[PDB]
Amino acid sequence: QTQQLHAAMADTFLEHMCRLDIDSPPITARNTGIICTIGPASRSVETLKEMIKSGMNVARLNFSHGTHEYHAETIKNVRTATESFASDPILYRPVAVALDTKGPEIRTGLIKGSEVELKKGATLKITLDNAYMEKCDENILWLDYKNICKVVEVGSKIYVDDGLISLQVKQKADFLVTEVENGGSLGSKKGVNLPGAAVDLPAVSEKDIQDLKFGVEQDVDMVFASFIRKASDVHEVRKVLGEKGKNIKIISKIENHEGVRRFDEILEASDGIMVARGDLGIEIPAEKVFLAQKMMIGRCNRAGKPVICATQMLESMIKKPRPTRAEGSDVANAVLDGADCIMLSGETAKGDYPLEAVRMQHLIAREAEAAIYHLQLFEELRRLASDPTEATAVGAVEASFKCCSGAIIVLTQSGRSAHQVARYRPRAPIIAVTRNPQTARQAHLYRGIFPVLCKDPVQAWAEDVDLRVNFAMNVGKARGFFKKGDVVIVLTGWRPGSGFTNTMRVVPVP
Amino acid sequence: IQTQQLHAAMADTFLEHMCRLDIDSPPITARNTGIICTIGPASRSVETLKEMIKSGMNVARLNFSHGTHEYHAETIKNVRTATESFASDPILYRPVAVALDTKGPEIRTKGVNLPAAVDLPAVSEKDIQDLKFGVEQDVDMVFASFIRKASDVHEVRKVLGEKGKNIKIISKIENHEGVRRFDEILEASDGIMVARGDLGIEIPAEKVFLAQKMMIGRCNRAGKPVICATQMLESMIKKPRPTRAEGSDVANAVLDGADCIMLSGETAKGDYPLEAVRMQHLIAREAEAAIYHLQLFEELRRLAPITSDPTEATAVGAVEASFKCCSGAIIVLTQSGRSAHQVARYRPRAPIIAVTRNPQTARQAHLYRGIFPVLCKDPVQEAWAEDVDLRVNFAMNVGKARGFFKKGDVVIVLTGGFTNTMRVVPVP
Amino acid sequence: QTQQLHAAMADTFLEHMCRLDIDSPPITARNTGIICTIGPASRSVETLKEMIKSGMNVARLNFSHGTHEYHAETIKNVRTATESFASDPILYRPVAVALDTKGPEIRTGLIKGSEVELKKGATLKITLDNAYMEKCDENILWLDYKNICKVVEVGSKIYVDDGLISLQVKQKADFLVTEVENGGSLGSKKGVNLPGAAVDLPAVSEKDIQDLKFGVEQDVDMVFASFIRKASDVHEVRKVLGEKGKNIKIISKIENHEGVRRFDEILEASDGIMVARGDLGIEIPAEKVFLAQKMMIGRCNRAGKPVICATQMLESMIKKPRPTRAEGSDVANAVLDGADCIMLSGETAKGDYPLEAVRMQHLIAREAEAAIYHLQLFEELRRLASDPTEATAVGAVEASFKCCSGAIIVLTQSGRSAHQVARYRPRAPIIAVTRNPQTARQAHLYRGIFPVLCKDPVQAWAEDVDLRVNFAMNVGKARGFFKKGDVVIVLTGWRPGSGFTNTMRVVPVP
Amino acid sequence: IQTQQLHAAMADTFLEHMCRLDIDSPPITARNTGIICTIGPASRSVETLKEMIKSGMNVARLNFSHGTHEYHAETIKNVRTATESFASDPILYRPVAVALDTKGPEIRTKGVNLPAAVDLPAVSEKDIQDLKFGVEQDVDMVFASFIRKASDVHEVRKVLGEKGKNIKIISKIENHEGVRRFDEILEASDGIMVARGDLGIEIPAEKVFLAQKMMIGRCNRAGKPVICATQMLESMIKKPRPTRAEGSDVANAVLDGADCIMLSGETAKGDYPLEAVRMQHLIAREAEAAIYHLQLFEELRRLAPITSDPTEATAVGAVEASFKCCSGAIIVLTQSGRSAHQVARYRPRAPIIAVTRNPQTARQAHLYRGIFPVLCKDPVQEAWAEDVDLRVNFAMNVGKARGFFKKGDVVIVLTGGFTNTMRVVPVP
Ligand SMILES: O=C([O-])C(=O)[O-]
Ligand SMILES: O=C([O-])C(=O)[O-]
Ligand SMILES: O=C([O-])C(=O)[O-]
Ligand SMILES: O=C([O-])C(=O)[O-]
Ligand SMILES: [Cl-]
Ligand SMILES: [Cl-]
Ligand SMILES: [K+]
Ligand SMILES: [K+]
Ligand SMILES: [Mg+2]
Ligand SMILES: [Mg+2]
Ligand SMILES: [Mg+2]
Ligand SMILES: [Mg+2]
Repeated sequence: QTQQLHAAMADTFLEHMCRLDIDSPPITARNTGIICTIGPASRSVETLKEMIKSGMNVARLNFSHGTHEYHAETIKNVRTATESFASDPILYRPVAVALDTKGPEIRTGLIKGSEVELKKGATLKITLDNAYMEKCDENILWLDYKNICKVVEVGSKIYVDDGLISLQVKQKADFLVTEVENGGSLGSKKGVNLPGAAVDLPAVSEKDIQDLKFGVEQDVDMVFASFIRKASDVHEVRKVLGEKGKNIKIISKIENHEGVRRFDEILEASDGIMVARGDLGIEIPAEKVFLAQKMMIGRCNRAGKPVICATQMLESMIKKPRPTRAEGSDVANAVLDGADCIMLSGETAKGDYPLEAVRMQHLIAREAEAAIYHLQLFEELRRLASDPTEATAVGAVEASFKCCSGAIIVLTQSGRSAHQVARYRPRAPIIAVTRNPQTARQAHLYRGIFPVLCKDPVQAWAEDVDLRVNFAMNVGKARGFFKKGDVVIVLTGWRPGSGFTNTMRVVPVP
Repeated sequence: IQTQQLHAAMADTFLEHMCRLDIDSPPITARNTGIICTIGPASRSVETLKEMIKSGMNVARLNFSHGTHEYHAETIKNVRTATESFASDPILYRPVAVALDTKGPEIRTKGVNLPAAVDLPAVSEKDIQDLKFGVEQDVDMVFASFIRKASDVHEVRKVLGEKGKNIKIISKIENHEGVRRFDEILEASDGIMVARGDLGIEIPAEKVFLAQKMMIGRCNRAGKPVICATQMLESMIKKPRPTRAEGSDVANAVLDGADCIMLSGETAKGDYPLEAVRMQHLIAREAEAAIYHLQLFEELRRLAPITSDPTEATAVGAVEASFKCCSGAIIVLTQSGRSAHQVARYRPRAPIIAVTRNPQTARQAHLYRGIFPVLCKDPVQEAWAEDVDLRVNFAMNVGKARGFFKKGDVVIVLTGGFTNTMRVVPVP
Repeated sequence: QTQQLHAAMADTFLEHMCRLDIDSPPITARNTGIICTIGPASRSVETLKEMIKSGMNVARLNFSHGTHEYHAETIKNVRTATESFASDPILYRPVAVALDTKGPEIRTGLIKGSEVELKKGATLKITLDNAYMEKCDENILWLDYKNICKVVEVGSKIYVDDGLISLQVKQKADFLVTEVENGGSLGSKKGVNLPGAAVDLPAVSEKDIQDLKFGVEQDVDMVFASFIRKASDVHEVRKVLGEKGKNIKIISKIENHEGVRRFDEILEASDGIMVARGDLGIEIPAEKVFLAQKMMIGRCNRAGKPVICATQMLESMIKKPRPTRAEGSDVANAVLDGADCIMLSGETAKGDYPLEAVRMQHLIAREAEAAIYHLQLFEELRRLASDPTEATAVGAVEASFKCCSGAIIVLTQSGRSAHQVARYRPRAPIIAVTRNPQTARQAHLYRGIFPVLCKDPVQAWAEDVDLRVNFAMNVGKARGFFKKGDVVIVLTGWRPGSGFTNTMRVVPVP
Repeated sequence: IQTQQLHAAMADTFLEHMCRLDIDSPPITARNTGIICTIGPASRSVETLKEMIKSGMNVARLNFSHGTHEYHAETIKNVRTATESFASDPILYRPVAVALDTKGPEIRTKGVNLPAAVDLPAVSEKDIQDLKFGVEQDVDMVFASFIRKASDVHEVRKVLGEKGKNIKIISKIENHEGVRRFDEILEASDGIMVARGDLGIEIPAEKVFLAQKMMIGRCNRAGKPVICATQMLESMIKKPRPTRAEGSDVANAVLDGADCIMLSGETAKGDYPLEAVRMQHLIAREAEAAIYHLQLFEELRRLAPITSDPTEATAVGAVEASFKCCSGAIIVLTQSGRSAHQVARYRPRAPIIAVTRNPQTARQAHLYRGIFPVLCKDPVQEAWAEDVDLRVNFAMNVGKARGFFKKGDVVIVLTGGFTNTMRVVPVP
């Protein structure tokens, strides 16, 4: 039988796992969103067309590097590739654009162009003298945190390049003499972490302000805000986006100890969360990252807010055409944890197999979605959760289970009722029909929402509803979600475009 | 405190649910469990039957183990005179069903039980006579005595013929073979009576509660009506109050999941028929508020088969929504009753207002817990959408007049085989 | 299969009931204690021998009626009957003696000996003039509550004879003029209830003091204290029993609204609870009694303290040789609720079939014990519940399930470790071996404890333990609990007679 | 805060359990999951093997897909030299097991996978040679490559003979047929390796986690050891820290229920063998504290078959008691290991100190999660009761010296096939 349906009927979680079947094929519809960092390997229009075909739902632009002119061209190519499919509204896939801020990063300078291997036990002077900012080598290392001497002490550890090189402070005015603990090849402009230090860089720098206002002008759908430590950090990003930017979603990136400790107030202020595991796993012990990941996904699921699992998910795929077994496991387990979206960074921005990495997240996510123990998840989501709109949504999810429906079709202007359905994690895909292009793009933050953009003019109320529902039916049939004779759940508002989404039909597919 | 045992309803375990049951938490919801009253010399007058209806009678049982066709036809006539005396206000009118209880294979001198493989026929030549008479008297339902096997049911069914094809067949289980072959009997029947009088002589009396709970559970799982019957308030044949065991029996039958509870000698020949009806009404209402819906609905939901029926999925979705928003009712437009039946098997706390123009559907709906049938007599409007909303406003008026809900409260409305549309709406 | 074992394995309570099987026979051991009120129908030595044979575990003496001389003779006969079996310690069944107080009862006087039918709508004067205390009839009714006029008002209802006759106060100094609501035949010395009135009789009257001190002198095992309203009532009974009576168990009878409202403080002060449904169902609406019963049994189960379901359980059996179907249901449901004991009053004290009533409670209780959904009960008792002694007990209950043991054998001086095991409601009987005769009698308050009194002298520690365990083995084999080749759980203290009951063996039966 | 994730352990649902996981709740209990390290050029020296043991190595895997019998015998010799360098303090001595991993039916040029019904034999003539050599080298366990069917296991078993009858046979599942026939393979085997390298080439890589979780679950339910293997920390072959996916994989294998986790190239040939061992140790300890025992033990308890084995009932009773009193250890005297194995399958939080005089039992106990084997070398005392308590005091000394518990703490002691006696005692 398909869909891991045999495992779905188990009465304990242990027997659920015992019943998982590699010969039970999944449905077609892949529910977990796939966010791809764009860069030199993926930014041509022709490659972006294949990215979209392969599964990309959100294009991430990392403003830690690059110029506004460069990112504007990348965004233009994303939209050219996306709109090349706009001819057929039945098959068109909305693609969202995300701006990922630099935030309070610390980076080294450029290595002398005349790369450097740091030898364990060797000495290294860190300098703040900008005279060396492009002459870094094995003896003098410039970095850009001007206040570093005030927050580090003798004994402190300084981590460089994804925490792979470690230094220990031995002498501390405008310099630090360090000893090399774990060495390696030092490159240019590498990230620096000071775990346990009270780094006093601003949450929103002058550059961040410029990048955020640029994002408003470029009509980005969401911001991934780096190094959020507290609710007031989020409010500062909110203020910069301002009223013109009021509909841009703010995803707070949790990647240091304070952001974990203050997670609840951050989540309350944010539209969603990134588990930003790269920095997180340097700021806190690497063996604790999985606790923070499962905490955050759980609390986001409890709150009904989007959560993204990010970073090194398919890392080896930067150089290889197939992932390691731990990478296959990591993607599957993030989906089983409850992540709304999964992300690729260097695998799509700069590696040799960007399309293969997207395709692999698609395949793994689909298999893992079938393996979800919906009986326990749905029961716990219901018990831990009312107004009429919530009741209609949970009623639609139960009806979809009762008839193993091919889809839950939701007519929505802002996405809210589609979000409410997604919160209970139905097995069936949620086809969200909207006339709002921004709603269609932003919907990808939510597990299981397949947004479709209706271009037809407003009809004649009852005919206009029937138009959009029949649109969703054509979408579902064309994409292989269901066929004539299947059953679908349809959700609508009381009238017009009401937020009082209170109407459910159970409809055979003609 | 909180009314309706909602403190206990929110408990996370069944044990904590019990510990929170509160004698000072008043019931609020209307009474859901049907009350079947055997009519006899003590209750067959028109004036008494009016008070029986006012006190809570939903079904009149006529026991064809005694009496004459003419005596029972006069009783039926008086039942319908009393019932129709309220027909002038359709908002308040309560349909009342008529049940024919067969004689079946009795051994009499007077009754003799051989607890033995008795080969008397389930359906005698007399039995077919009374069954054909019930068809002529337009009864809503047959309680068939001493059913032993599915072919016994099929006989009663085929005997009732084409003209009685809509009459509900309730098999009475009251011997050991009926218990052994219960599954095939249930599949063949429209419902079951746990006929505890004979059952407790045919099998050891200490085993009756096992058979009762087994049968109620299996009927609940199948979504078919089950009646708990016999000696539930026996001491009230002579006394104006029941014993503590009798109060407990009625409450536990409701907690078990019985769709209906029944009175026999207590109403047919006893000295306090009206008090017996009123006591079953009071206990049922208290016990219904005590039901641990959090577990019951989840188990019924879990064990529901996956199907493609849109009405079935709508029903379970509607009951789910009714718990999450504490709706004042589930309003269901239904011709045959089937879609309201599908809602009732998932056991909502909220009352099910079933709007029908079919009088037999309205009477037969009393077999199902929580269904409050209302008989719409307005002509069928020309535009369907207008005829739909006429019937919905009727239900809205019924619920406000009977105190089920008030203007502004949230209710759930099910319309169209297909009953496939749910709207969660404030009461206008 | 036996023991409702098929129903035991169900994964939902609904399927558990669906699987209950009238052709699945129970084990032999009946766990629920059976308390029998002794009176003219059951007080001869020869009848008491048959009471014990039929299942009686506790003899209840109701001090609402009778003289000390009369009750002393009854207690003597109980002990003669009980000790007639002392010849064989393997088969001897300890029998407890309970004293049930009169408490703050209100009763009418004696009807004229020259019984009275009260006519609905007829007038009735209640008098306090003792001149009429033995001349009651259809016009003048004496009763013994001297302060009644101060606590009842015009409109009040007065209930007589098990609440079956009701009167309404129409005129109120030392008299009350009433109207007959529900009439009936009025007899002598009938109980009177004033629901909603603030009856101001003492919790412990001068007569109660005399009866309680008499109970100490007669070495009764427990007191059933009538009309307990609050913890301080219980303390007053405690004070009267005093230090000589300190080991007598106080069972508070809950039978009015205040006792229900103040149940937690009463339970904390008491050794156990009676659900005294006769008065309770007159003091509060009869349709609410089942709520109070299930509340109290649940909270006693949660607390691990004995709870008794009492009154009218087999009422028709006073005159008939078989019970009604509602009576069969009531006994079964009290066991399924969790009652440690069930009780008979008029059925054994004065009816025509005392032995048949005992035998029927035995048969029903055994069937209902097999029908318990142990999977849910055990899980809820564990989750809602540690020191070493508790851990060893819950460990012994789980081991008994794992091997479907024939018994849990517990060596105990005061009963405590046997009580702790009983709290988790094992299926297997608990054979409690004691050398303390009072412990052996009092153990019957606890579901599933089969007390056996060891008469052998102390041995030589390890040999003395082995002696008492082999005693329990002989008991179990002789009574049909288990056979050679079965498995039993054995519980002992660390040494000697330690309360630190911390040792468990799993033992095949030789 | 509270240590050991006890805040999350007390959650009433799995979702709330996850939401309470706390990076600031330090682990306290010793590390339960066994760590299997493939030995090769990077780790085969005596000095390196000493550090591998200190860092957490419990099992040395020798891969007979490469190398010579003489090269592997020298590695074994160095393993035993490093292990026995700690033998002077039996209180602290850690037994270290030796595993032989067969070549099996490989296609090489270098490996070739035909994802095809390949008819190469599971046990070649070479394979029987290496297996007989393992018997001569006194290995504790065999990891048999490319097991396809139960008769493959039976061959390895029968080949090992009478003299190798005590060697544990771990079937490696790494092709589609082994997954299809898993049930018969498990029944025939002493345990399972989830051999993900080949498995993820033989079946689609996106399906490996299904097979992994299926196999771990079924092994847990059977109480037989299961190993998660291959590429768990692959990037540490060249780097001193793992990737975030690698940290997650190790944690999730432990949360899944794996008895052991394993390192291959990371320790056999990589640049950071010791760091890889230390990282598996750190992650396993953190993940073990995160296990939701409230659900896991109840499900294992529920699915345990009813049997008459006194040791089985004692084991489940002991684990139950260990949760209820938060014991510092479960101390088990065992000759064969079987009674400690029976305790470990119910997954106590508390460590299992298994006291044995049998050296092979002590080494083989590392296949089972939570078993801390301690090798008693005192002579067998004359009075049994004295010899018992000698071994119990040994375990008491071990636990105090290793920081498992301290004087006054409560522990659970299991003695005697029968291990049928439980005592819940304070540590002396
Ligand atoms: O910023 C990030 O994406 C990270 O550190 O994982
Ligand atoms: O026929 C009946 O109703 C019975 O026997 O209970
Ligand atoms: O006192 C009693 O036993 C009663 O009222 O139930
Ligand atoms: O043999 C192995 O260990 C594998 O393929 O993973
Ligand atoms: Cl439709
Ligand atoms: Cl023994
Ligand atoms: K009649
Ligand atoms: K080697
Ligand atoms: Mg970062
Ligand atoms: Mg009958
Ligand atoms: Mg009383
Ligand atoms: Mg391999």
